[PDB]
Order: sequence, then C-alpha cells, then structure tokens
Amino acid sequence: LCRLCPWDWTFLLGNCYFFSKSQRNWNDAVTACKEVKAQLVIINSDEEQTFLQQTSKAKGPTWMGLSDLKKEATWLWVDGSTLSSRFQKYWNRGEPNNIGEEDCVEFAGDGWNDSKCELKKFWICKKSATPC
Amino acid sequence: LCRLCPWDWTFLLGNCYFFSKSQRNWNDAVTACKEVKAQLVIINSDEEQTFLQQTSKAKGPTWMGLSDLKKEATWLWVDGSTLSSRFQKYWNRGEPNNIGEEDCVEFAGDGWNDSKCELKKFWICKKSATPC
Ligand SMILES: [Ca+2]
Ligand SMILES: [Ca+2]
Repeated sequence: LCRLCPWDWTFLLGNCYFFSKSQRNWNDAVTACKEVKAQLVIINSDEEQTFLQQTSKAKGPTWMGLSDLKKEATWLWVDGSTLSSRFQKYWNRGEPNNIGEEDCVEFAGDGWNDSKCELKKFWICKKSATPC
Repeated sequence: LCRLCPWDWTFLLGNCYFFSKSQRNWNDAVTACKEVKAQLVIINSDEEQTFLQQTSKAKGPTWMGLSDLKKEATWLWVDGSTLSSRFQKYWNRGEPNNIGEEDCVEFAGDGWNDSKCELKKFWICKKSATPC
C-alpha cells in the first residue's frame, strides 16, 4: 500500500503538490501552506514549472512562493533563496513591471507576472514526498 | 539650418539612430557601427526601446548591442555596462534560453530573444546628437 503523497496531493518528481480550490491573498496563501508543513510553491525545475503552469491555466491566476517584499526588484522565494538566472525566462514579456507596487508573483497564462499581493488568487503548496 | 543628426540618421531624445538596410552577423554589425563613430544600439530608456521595437518589426529580426559573450548568462551592452533589472522585462517569454549557444540579443517581434551570433540580421547604430 504505497502512498506517495497525502490525500488529495499530487506527486511530481519527489515532491507533493496541493492545488487550492479557493482564492486567497499572497500572505494568507503562505500561511495556508505552512499549516500543512508545506511552502507556497518554489519552482526548482523546468518540468515542475511546465506542469504547474498548465494546471494553473485551468483555474486562473495562481500564486507562487516568490516576491520582492524584502528588497524591491530583487525576487526571493519564500525560503529565502534567490531567483536564478535560468528561471528569469519564465517571466511573461513585459514582466516584472510596476516595480514596488506589484510585489508578489503569479502564474498567469503561459508565464509569470508580478501582481498586487492583496489580490485573491488560487495557490499551490509544495513539500517533499515520502518515498516507497 | 539645424541638422540634428547626419544624413539618413534619425533623431530621438538627444541621440541619432541608423537603421541598416542589409543584414550582418553580430560582430560585423558591431564593426559597421564603429565605422561611423557609433555603437550597436544600447537601449537606455523605455521610449527608445518602444521606438526601436516598432521600427524593427517592419524589417525583421534586428541586432542590438547586447550579448553574454564575456560570461555566459551575464548580459553586457557593447560599452561594457550591465543590463539593469528594469530592462529584463523586455525579454520575450521564454528568453533568454539556449544559454551558451545563443549569445547575442535581437529585437524579435515585440521583445528580445537571444540568438546565434553568426546569423545575419539587420542592425541599428546609436550615437549622440549635435544639439541646436
Ligand atoms: Ca505586472
Ligand atoms: Ca533564444
């Protein structure tokens, strides 16, 4: 009886993902994920980014665990790690913009936008799986 | 008899721009611009970027003075200055990619791609105007 991820979480490449059914502001989304020992999703591979971008298209704009709330124009994941050069290609054309006003990052369409953190959007949690 | 820019060069915001009629590889484009005391275009304002992106759409993919030939994934203008955070929004979705293989930057459509430097593309030169 191999259970890769908890009930209603999805396994992808050694991690477990939870796709919210409701919409919350960015900070509340962060908190929701911490409630289940997880983090508002931190993207770390292209296959992961591809899967979360597709899934998120079916619901609508969706938060990820990325923001420049600490220092404008510097984007940090919720675990404090820096956004790598190779991931900057995921930004949509024209993003990030409205710097200092739109401080949190969302999947929008086929890439990332920065958006106003107070907006309510879907969100995704990620934590490690338990292998079999 | 006020002449803002030399013959067949276009004035925009204190600078003079030359739009090639032929296509050259990136290095040859750099050299062409140096022949006329100019530089393969270094973008320094949004109004400038807007104007060069529109004009370049009418001809086809066009080189700008930007490349990561010195150090992969670090993009420097031809005068050695670094690419600012605010200009990274000009990259098309999915760019820059093919890192280390596509080392020079072009206007493509409505944003920037990195491309193989050996390809022949149009190009644009920029130098200071002489005020009146
Ligand atoms: Ca935005
Ligand atoms: Ca490319």
